[PDB]
Amino acid sequence: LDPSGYNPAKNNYHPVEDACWKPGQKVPYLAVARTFEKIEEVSARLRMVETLSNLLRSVVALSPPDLLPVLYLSLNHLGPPQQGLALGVGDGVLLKAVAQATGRQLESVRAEAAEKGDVGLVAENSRRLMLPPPPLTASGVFSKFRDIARLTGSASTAKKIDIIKGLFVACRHSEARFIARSLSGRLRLGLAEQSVLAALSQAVSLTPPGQEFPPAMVDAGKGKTAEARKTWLEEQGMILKQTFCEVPDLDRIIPVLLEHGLERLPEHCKLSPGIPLKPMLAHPTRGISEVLKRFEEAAFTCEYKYDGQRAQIHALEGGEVKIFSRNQADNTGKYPDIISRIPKIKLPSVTSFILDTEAVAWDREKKQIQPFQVLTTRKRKEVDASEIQVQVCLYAFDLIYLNGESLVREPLSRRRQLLRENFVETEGEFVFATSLDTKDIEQIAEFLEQSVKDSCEGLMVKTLDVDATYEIAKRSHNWLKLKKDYLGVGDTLDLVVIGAYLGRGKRAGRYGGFLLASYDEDSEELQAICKLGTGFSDEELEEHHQSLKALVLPSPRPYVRIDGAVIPDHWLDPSAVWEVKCADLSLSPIYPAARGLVDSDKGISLRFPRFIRVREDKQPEQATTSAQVACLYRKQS
DNA sequence: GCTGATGCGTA
DNA sequence: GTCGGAC
DNA sequence: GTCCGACCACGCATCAGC
Repeated sequence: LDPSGYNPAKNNYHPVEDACWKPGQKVPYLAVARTFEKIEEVSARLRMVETLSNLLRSVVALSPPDLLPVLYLSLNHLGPPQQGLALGVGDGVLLKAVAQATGRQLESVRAEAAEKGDVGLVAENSRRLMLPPPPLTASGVFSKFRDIARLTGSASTAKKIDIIKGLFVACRHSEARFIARSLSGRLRLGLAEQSVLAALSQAVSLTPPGQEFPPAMVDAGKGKTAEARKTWLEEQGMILKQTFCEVPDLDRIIPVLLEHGLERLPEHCKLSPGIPLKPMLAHPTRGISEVLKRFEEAAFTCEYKYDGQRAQIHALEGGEVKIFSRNQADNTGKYPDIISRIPKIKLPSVTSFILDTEAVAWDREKKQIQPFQVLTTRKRKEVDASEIQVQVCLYAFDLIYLNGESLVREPLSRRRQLLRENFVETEGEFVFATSLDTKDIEQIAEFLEQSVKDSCEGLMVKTLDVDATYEIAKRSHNWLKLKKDYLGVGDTLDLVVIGAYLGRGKRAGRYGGFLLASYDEDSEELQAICKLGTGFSDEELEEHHQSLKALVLPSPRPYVRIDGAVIPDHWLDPSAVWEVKCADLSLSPIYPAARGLVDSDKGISLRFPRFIRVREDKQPEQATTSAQVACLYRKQS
């Protein structure tokens, strides 16, 4: 019963006979590290989910109290999202911790990190007393995380490091690697919230919980054919997934799960205001072409695409209001002005609601929307409604809860109707999305032109009646986003490659990204405008490594200016011209491209740049000019 | 008390 | 946001 | 088509080091 050889990958896995801790005992972390180890070793999701489910099966069998930590460890989360825990541990610290844990120089082990592309294997390969401290447990290592996440104030980083040295010198075998990876936030397991859910639902279904030990019922799949066992699990699979969608808070599910069992969960775990839900999202479309096929025979509506923050507004019985972002973080304290205007936006009939809206930066003096970059300069922290400098206008466009009742399983027509009926527009505080419902291949295209005129990113397009319900389990991108840059219309740039960046794991070794530049005629310089790491195939990314290998330089050219950009690992004789696409342009505090052209102190950078195509026809001389770029940014009114 | 390095969470 | 890998 | 882990600018909050 040694865990150094534990194996949930095994075949005909017996939850008890194959475990590596006697029952009731605390689950070793090495089990987890092993599980993780056997997961990282295949690449097929369907294997990975069973191998996790094996660990879970045992955990449910022997040590039920450790189920929650084990799941949180596998998610690399610290707890429910709306509590806002955060490690506050970076690569910088994590390293200091490793260096102190082993001996070497900070820049020594730092070097080992940036050319292995992963701290986890810097951690463990490095050689911690004559005594091995007693071995790490999953409950403990979880609770050492939260301990790191609670420390704050002066000299908090010291204490943070100090716990990490502990964990490390107590690590055996591969633990020091997955511990290092979790704390760096890049667990990069291969399975996420979805698969962990798949594995958990397989595990309680295979090895049902609450059994008096030893459990009579170990594999509850035995009496079934393959076809039977498979669509059985998928069924239970969808029980857990959907229920979690409505209530995505493990600390409340896992108890209930354990007591009344999986199939009865959806009657104790009701969608309720006060718990942040993951919002519904969409999918791009090439144009009003791809529209009429995905939607086919179903009336749709058309809504403005708003360049703001999605905010999801919860209203309990008894007046407590809380406001949540799309990541389920609590944003209430961030928005006191909206907590105050609540009574002015509901009919006093309304006792409880959940609203799907989009907070946009709004100018009062001129009655017009300001772009997202302005909005981002709100204070996050505990505000006082007095000192708001950047007003915000809410754009409500759906309804999930109304007076005790969940509207999830009901069509958008209905959902919009009740929203139109119980809530009240007040211009530049709270309105409905500017809309149209219509099907004409032309008047739609006229409405987009008018939206993008209004300082909006494009058009949302939502089915009114067919499939137009909200349930984000069976799908979670079920409307369509008609942009302008998804279209031949989208305005690209041709920019110059002036350096390269070494990659991180899954791209460590090869070039991970590039720093690009625009040509400034007046000073004759190349000014770095942004970095680029998105959207070349692995093969194209070596086409580049082989066509830039000749051009590596030890020093920048003198006519290249990057200001406070990240220094490339490999500077590059300036030769390669790529076609780059971006959503919008922005006023950069660190990029010199076109500085002074549009603002006394800030050049311009690209939000969300992706690489499209190389341009062999263009020399660095014919790329986009900083003059042209300044003109581009202005064209965003 | 301030500043630079950076973690985190908006896009 | 949108990407490619690998199923 | 789905899931996963990447990539990016930017600004507020936080803390070590001065």
